[PDB]
Amino acid sequence: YGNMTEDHVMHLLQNADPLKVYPPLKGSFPENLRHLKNTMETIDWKVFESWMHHWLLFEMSRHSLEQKPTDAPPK
Amino acid sequence: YGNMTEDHVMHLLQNADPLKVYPPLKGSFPENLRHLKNTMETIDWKVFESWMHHWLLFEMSRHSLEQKPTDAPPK
Amino acid sequence: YGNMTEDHVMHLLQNADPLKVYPPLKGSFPENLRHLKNTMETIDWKVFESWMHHWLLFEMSRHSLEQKPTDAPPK
Repeated sequence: YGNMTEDHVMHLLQNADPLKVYPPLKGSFPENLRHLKNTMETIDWKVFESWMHHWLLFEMSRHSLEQKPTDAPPK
Repeated sequence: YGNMTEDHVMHLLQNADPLKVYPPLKGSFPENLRHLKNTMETIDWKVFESWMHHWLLFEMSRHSLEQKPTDAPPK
Repeated sequence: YGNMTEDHVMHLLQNADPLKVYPPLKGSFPENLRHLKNTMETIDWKVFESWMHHWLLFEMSRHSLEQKPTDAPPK
């Protein structure tokens, strides 16, 4: 679905909750994450980290592509 | 990984919890979201909104592609 | 953004929290999920399932592509 969704998802969050913020993470993703962490609510970061962790598992669990080979035959 | 995952993720949610639902969001994404919100548990929506917010940060923080230029030289 | 993000997101989780783990879900996604579930904290799984459920809604709500046709005319 490409993008054009964060502004539509952000707005869906900017109207459902007046406390939803998305600070400009202009740094890099590891800065943008530590910034959201060092900036957003530590607890929203707690949850965001868990969101990234779930995001991580999911992608890992659903990474059927990357699969190491093994031993087909017995000997 | 394309799609073919929501039915496999939905099933992973339809078996782990008998209270997991995914109402037909036939409207548009902003209707589908307000529907999940106006339909799903406000608290599941609270969490979903936070999920969209985390989903949003992540994508924003990890959006190394979109980067505004600046001033390389001092003068 | 392709991938090269789970290791950067995992690290963002491996430094923010010393209890963040991502067990090798070498099985399939439905095994990797039931493994994270049967392995990770049931409560982290509770949240991960909710993360997959939110991940699911979002993708479904934002699936403007898949749209069944209807009746344009009245008769």
